[PDB]
Order: sequence, then structure tokens, then C-alpha cells
Amino acid sequence: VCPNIIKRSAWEARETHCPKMNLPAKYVIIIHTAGTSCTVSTDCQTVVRNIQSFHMDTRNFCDIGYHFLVGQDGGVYEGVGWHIQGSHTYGFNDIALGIAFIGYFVEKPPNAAALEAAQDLIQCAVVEGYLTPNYLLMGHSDVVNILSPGQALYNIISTWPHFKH
Ligand code: NI
Ligand code: NI
Repeated sequence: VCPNIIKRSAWEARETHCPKMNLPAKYVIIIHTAGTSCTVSTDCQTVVRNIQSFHMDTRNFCDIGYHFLVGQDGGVYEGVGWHIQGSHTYGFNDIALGIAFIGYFVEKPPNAAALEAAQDLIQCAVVEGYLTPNYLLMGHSDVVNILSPGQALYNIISTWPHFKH
């Protein structure tokens, strides 16, 4: 079953109304926040709240771009959640679930807790039906031209099942 998923009300998400997406998502994109990292709940919460505002205010997104985020606390934060579109990858925001690891992982990778959480969340995703049984996993930089999710992180995920080798 899905990990603890700390809801939007927890980190005080500015509430909005964004374009819902047809849930049988066919892909999974692993992206990294590229910004600061967090190790305790209260810190991750603040970072998530700020990524949303930035995304809405200066990026002009409808809400935070990611469906879910993962902190070094091993906690899984709801982004826009399952039922909403994302603003994370071009032409995939309505068909790919974007999971953002909070922090910067080009050299060093997320800890084992952060990683275990993503895979557990991905699993229930396929199990619950939010992901097609034959969905395809891939890195952010595999679809668009971006320095994400970082070598370290990339090398780990390329290891996971259904990864688009
Ligand atoms: Ni599970
Ligand atoms: Ni474990």
C-alpha cells in the first residue's frame, strides 16, 4: 500500500482548481528539485510550500508542478496529487506522473529512505490503477533537455523495473 503521503493541508498548500488528468497515467518521470534538501518534516513542508508559490507566482503554473515529492526524511509529500495535471515535463504533464526528489542529486544520491518511499509509492500507483500495468519509467533528462534528476539519482533509477533502458 502507498506510503504515508503527507497531504497538501499539512504544508499549507494554496488551494487551487487545476485541469484534472486522465488517471491511467502511462509513464513515471523522476525529477529532482535541484534546490535545497530537507531532512525533517517541518523543513520539507516549508520547502514544498515555497516550490508551489514560486511555481504559481513566478513560473505561472496552476499549482506546484509535481504530482508528488520525496524528502530526505523519507517522507512522501503530495504535490498536486493523482487526479491533477502537472507542470513538470512537456507533453507529459497529462500522461506522466512526476515524482520530484527534494534536493540536488547530480553528485550524491537521496538516502535509502527517500528511495524506498518512491518505489513503494510507484508500486501502489500501478496496483491502485493510477499507472498502466505496463507503464514506463524514465528520468527527467530522458524526455526534455534538463539537468535533472542528476547523475547519482539517475543511475539508481535506471536500475528500477520498467525503466526505459
Ligand atoms: Ni506499499
Ligand atoms: Ni525497507
